[PDB]
Amino acid sequence: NLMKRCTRGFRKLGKCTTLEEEKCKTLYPRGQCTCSDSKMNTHSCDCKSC
Repeated sequence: NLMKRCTRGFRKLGKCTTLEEEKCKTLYPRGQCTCSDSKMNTHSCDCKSC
């Protein structure tokens, strides 16, 4: 278990943008993966606590 594929090096954009949530979904077949952002214009995935 553990270690999935959270982000492909942190490179998503558009405040939890669709293309971002899609990046994590279409590319990563996880159950705990999705769109994750802090408070900027760029964010990434969080399928794995990284």
